[PDB]
Amino acid sequence: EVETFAFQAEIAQLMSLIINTFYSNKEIFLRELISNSSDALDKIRYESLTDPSKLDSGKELHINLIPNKQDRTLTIVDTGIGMTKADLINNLGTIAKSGTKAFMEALQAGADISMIGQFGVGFYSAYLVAEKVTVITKHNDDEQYAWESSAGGSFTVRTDTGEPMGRGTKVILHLKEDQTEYLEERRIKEIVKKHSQFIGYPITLFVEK
Ligand SMILES: CN1CCN(S(=O)(=O)c2ccccc2-c2ccc3nc(N)nc(C(=O)N4Cc5ccccc5C4)c3c2)CC1
Repeated sequence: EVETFAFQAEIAQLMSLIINTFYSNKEIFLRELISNSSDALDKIRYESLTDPSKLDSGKELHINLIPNKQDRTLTIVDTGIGMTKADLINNLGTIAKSGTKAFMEALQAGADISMIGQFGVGFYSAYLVAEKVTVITKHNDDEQYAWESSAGGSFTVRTDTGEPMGRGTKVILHLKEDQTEYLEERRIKEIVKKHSQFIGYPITLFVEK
């Protein structure tokens, strides 16, 4: 049902440094997940040019940001390309490996954490604000999958037999107790305007009631 896997040692190291380093500019995680979402949105927009059948699983290309005070989650939804089980288990780790090691070196050298994006590993910035990250994803040529990790060296991958999303990805951030500021409407807006005002898809913030 659920499979557990170790992260690439370097991604594990990176994650450990994200959690155990005193860094007050935690807001960067949102620019990174939106930029990832945008990248994944570009991929499907492009694949669809060659083959328009790739939008049968959803024609709209957008990012939604959903804060939820009750569950204390900030969910970043996108209708991008989404991930295969292969991407979740093998590809993502392998493609992050070199960027992770460069980032590790940059940090020891003196580089700021905000620099993580430039090494293609901005996703793991989620762990500055999240105690657990749950990613639901669905790619046209694969089933829906739930990827979950609270760091500590491992992640789990399972078929998500919940509500089907069509195509795309939800990164569900189980925010730390001290990091609920990212659930505030005015705060999400501030970060989006300041960091990623140049994303070529509509970013809708869902107002909680
Ligand atoms: C810098 N990144 C370069 C690569 N991509 S990509 O081109 O889309 C891509 C190319 C190959 C294989 C897959 C993807 C792909 C597709 C859709 C994606 N959608 C979202 N929302 N996020 C990501 C993402 O980067 N991560 C990182 C990560 C790490 C652990 C667990 C989960 C995740 C999710 C996505 C990645 C995203 C931008």
